[PDB]
Amino acid sequence: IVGGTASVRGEWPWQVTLHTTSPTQRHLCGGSIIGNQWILTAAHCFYGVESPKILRVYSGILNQSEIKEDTSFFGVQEIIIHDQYKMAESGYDIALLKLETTVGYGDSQRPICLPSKGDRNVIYTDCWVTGWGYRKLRDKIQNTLQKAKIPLVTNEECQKRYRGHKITHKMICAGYREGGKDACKGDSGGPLSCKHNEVWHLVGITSWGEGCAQRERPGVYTNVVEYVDWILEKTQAV
Ligand SMILES: NC[C@H]1CC[C@H](C(=O)N[C@@H](Cc2ccccc2)c2cc(-c3ccc4[nH]nc(O)c4c3)ccn2)CC1
Repeated sequence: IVGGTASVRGEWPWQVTLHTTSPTQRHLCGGSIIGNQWILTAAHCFYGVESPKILRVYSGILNQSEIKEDTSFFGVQEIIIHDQYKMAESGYDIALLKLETTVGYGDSQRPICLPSKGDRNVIYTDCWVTGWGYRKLRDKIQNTLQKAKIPLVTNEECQKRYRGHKITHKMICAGYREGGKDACKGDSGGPLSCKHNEVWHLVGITSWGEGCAQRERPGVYTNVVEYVDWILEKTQAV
C-alpha cells in the first residue's frame, strides 16, 4: 500500500496473508475470508503454482513477524480459478481457495459480506484498500498491515485513464486524480472493503494498474458484485 497507515489489530478481520512454501516461505498475495472454508482472492496469484500443497493461509495476522514455523495456518484443499481467466488486464481475475479445515470465527477472524445484487446501484463513499504490499515501486513486503481510504471512480473515468486497455463492467477502479494513495506490489488478491449502512462489503479484489499511486492511474479491481453468482456456484455446489 502507498500512502497508507498501520492498521489496528482486528480492524480488517477478513484479511488474510497467502504464503507460498516453494522455493522458500514468503507472502504471495492477500485474500478475504468469505465463508468458513472459503478465501476469495485473485486468479493471477496462482501463475506457475502447480499444486495447492505449497500454499498456507494465515488469518488473524496484523504483523508478518507473527508467522514462524510453529504458527497455525489453513492448508488449501482446492484452488478454483474462474475458467474465463487469461490475465488480470482482461478480467475474470478471481479465484476461490477451499480450505482443508474450517475457520473458527472470532474477533481476530470473521467473514466480509459479499455485495448484494440490489446494491449494484448503491454509491460507496467509504472504501479502503489493505495489504502487506510495497509502499513504493521498489520496496519490500511490509511487516504491518497497511490501510488507505480510496475514492471509487466511474468506469468511464477509469477507461480515459487506461487508453489501450478495455475497462469492462466486471472491473471497478479506485484512486485520486493526483495519485498518492493506492495498492502496490504484494497487495493483489486482497480486499477493497466499503462500509455502507454500518456494514462492510467486499466491493473489489486488488488486481492490476499502471505503476503504484501515479496521477491519473487508478488501481483496477475485480468488481465483486459481478461475480456473486459465480461465487455461489462454486461455494454452494450440491
Ligand atoms: N496500483 C495498483 C496495483 C494493483 C496490484 C498490483 C500487484 O500487486 N501485482 C502483483 C501481481 C503478482 C505477481 C506474482 C505473484 C502474485 C501477484 C505483484 C506482486 C508482487 C509481489 C508478490 C509477493 C511478494 N513477496 N515478496 C515480494 O517482494 C513480493 C512481490 C510483485 C509484483 N507484482 C500492483 C499495482
